[PDB]
Amino acid sequence: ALEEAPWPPPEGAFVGFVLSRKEPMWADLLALAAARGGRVHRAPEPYKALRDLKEARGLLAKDLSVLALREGLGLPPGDDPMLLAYLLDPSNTTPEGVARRYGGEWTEEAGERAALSERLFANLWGRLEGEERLLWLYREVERPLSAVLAHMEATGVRLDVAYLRALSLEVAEEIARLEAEVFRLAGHPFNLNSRDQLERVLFDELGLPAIGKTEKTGKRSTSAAVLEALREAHPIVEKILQYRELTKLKSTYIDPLPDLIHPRTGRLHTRFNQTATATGRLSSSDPNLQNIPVRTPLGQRIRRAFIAEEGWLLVALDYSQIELRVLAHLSGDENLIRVFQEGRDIHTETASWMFGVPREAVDPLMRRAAKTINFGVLYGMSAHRLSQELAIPYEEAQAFIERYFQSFPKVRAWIEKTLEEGRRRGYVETLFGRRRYVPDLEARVKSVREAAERMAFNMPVQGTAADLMKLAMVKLFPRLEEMGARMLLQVHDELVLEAPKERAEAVARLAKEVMEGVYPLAVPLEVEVGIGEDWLSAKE
DNA sequence: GACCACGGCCAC
DNA sequence: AAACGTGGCCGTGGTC
Ligand SMILES: Nc1nc2c(ncn2[C@H]2C[C@H](O)[C@@H](COP(=O)(O)NP(=O)(O)OP(=O)(O)O)O2)c(=O)[nH]1
Ligand SMILES: [Mg+2]
Ligand SMILES: [Mg+2]
Ligand SMILES: [Mn+2]
Ligand SMILES: [Mn+2]
Repeated sequence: ALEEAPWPPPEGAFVGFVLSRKEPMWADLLALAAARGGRVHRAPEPYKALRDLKEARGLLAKDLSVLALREGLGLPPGDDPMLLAYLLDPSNTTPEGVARRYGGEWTEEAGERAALSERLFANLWGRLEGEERLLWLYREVERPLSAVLAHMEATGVRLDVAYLRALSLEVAEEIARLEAEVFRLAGHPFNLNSRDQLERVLFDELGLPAIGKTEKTGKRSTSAAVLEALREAHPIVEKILQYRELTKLKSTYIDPLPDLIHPRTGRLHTRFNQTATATGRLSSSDPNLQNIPVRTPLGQRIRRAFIAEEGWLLVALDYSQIELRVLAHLSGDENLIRVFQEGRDIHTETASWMFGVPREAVDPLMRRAAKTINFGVLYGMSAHRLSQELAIPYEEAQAFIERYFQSFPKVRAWIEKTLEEGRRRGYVETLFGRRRYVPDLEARVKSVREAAERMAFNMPVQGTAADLMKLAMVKLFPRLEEMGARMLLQVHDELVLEAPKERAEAVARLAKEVMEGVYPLAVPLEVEVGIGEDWLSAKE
């Protein structure tokens, strides 16, 4: 089809490339090609050939930009059909699916990938004609954001390896104590990591009551929520829960992360996936640095391992009560607007009530648990579940849900308005017009339809918060480059920056103002900021 | 070795 | 587990 032409391609050509593995910071570049003008250009040696491109345009452009940055090359990502497709329909998450849907096949050959990129861009650009709000999201948020994310991925974050190595040995001994006690109490050994074997021990051998079932297979559940209901029914349960806490943290964070330090940077590199969620959030993988522990004492020790370069400090910025502020703007509830114009904190107020203590007496943990309650109730938690979570009667949980919504009466009205337009249109949208298609709003099975409803009216709130965070990153990044600071991590409504010590205070003030003023709403956005040598100390 | 489904659980 | 939502990683179990 396309005519074979010699490398290098003309400027503006679409790129195709093949990696030895999905992670750009770790991949060998196996092949590189470009397409334009009815021609395909295949690079004889892909690494040297990278130097000839001025921009990465095509499928997965950010990934190639990250690998280019790793090699010390300034190759910014530009147009990417994945971003066009993701804005049309966020279920467009993979190149295999986007190709099949919009006019090609995702193969394992760079030249074909280049040609595909060119063809898909033409077609998806056609599909977005007249979709001015989606085009605004593309031009003003997603396309420039991909350059920011590429820099973040290639920079990475420093980890106190030696500290985590020592911690692993300590936690191993504590796990053995717990495992040995569980085996003694069971009367025999078994694989405590096997929920099938544990199910048999707890409910058949020890005759404990089984209060819940698993979704797909209908086994008697051994989840923490079920075990919590049995803490006093048998001493083994407590040991199991402690075993699970420690093995989760050791197997997921303590042991794996030190092995992922990159040999050239000496740092840890995540991937920020831009077309991965139904709501417009980013995701993080390989490793996921958006679920680093924070709750328990051991979790906090793990978070302390994330440190600044010597002579630098971390700056952590996190939006206050962000989805409740977004809800206030979307719904227009005067009571909820007044809450934020008055400086009130709904998480602290729920915590004080939950634990029966003055606001002053609430600590960050109790507040973070009240946060779960406030959003749980908002997005549809049942009184049955709430009464279990809070250890109160069904009747008192029922009453809490009623007063919650009676306090902000326009919220329920906004919920039902959102679902009505989602039924008529087939999608719901954020403040900026990002869409999520929810066909099951018309489902004839109530449980399916009602699950769809909770997904559907969550998306405008969570997605607007994501749009705002993304726009803030796009605005903030060039200001940080000017000041010699780095953007390292995003955790949905939070940024972790790295700044020279002498500039950390100025960077913190600037980043806070950029984030708070990203897009004025009917309520102020407030950002909490901290500075410290480690991630835990920077969020205090 | 790989793949996947599942339960389970960490964070936002 | 349960009528909160959004993700990704773990080990197990089954399979190729
Ligand atoms: N549905 C749901 N959404 C959640 C949950 N946890 C977080 N989110 C969503 C809604 C949250 O607004 C958003 C960011 O989460 P945080 O920064 O941890 N909490 P926030 O910003 O509310 O309070 P502050 O920062 O003052 O402590 O993620 C949850 O349990 N459920
Ligand atoms: Mg210890
Ligand atoms: Mg799953
Ligand atoms: Mn927040
Ligand atoms: Mn946060």
